[PDB]
Amino acid sequence: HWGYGKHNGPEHWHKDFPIAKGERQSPVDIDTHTAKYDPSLKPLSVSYDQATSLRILNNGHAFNVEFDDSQDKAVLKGGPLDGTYRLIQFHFHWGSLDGQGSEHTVDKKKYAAELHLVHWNTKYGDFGKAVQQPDGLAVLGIFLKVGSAKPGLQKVVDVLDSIKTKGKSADFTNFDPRGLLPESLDYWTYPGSLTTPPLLECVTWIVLKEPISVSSEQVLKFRKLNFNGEGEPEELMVDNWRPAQPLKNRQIKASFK
Ligand SMILES: NS(=O)(=O)c1ccc(CCO)cc1
Ligand SMILES: [Zn+2]
Repeated sequence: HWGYGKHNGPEHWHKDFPIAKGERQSPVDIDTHTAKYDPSLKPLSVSYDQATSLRILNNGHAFNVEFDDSQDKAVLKGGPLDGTYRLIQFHFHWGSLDGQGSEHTVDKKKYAAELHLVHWNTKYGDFGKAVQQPDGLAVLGIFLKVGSAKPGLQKVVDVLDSIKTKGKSADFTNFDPRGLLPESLDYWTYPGSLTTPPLLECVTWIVLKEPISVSSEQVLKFRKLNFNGEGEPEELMVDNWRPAQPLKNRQIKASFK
């Protein structure tokens, strides 16, 4: 029953998910002046060449592009990570207007949207077990700004008409998530949480410094989705982001000087 409305949004979540007020909640503001370069960070390895996308689903909160994670087909390694993390899905958070939509902020700047590529630590065997561990997940976050179109996003944009409402899904095979990345893999990293209920504190966040550009037309199509199910009163799927949470006892590290 949680959502992003006045009556079920981020201010209400703690009543059913008390970890909402926990010690390593996400997202956070990334103060670039306070973040410190970490020479101990290993190079980041995004290995998506054998990725097998399967399906796209409107879950009433966002839309997920789901992958076959039964083998090491698309994995994230290196950086702050120990071991291998397998891609299970990606999704976005976005705003009603171009000036808001991201979950993380950079020196308080909000981007139009934010892409989350979600991975689980293979040493735990399955996603469900991984979310019971402090190092169970790694989410690669990428900011979206409005400018030129992102060609690798267009296939996603064009399928959205078929998953307008909650519970709808469509085939989404043969999609290459490499087309959603910027040129640079420079990043910030910190320990955090899922940004939606259940808000579990299992995530190593890796947030890329370089945003991708998407066109106004592309993001406008995100905003035509519905939070509601078919037949129900239309509630546009917009502003599905949690604001920045207290940093508490955490340091954000940078991979770059
Ligand atoms: N927004 S997020 O990437 O922290 C996130 C990833 C995965 C889940 C589990 C429910 O699909 C919840 C939130
Ligand atoms: Zn997310």
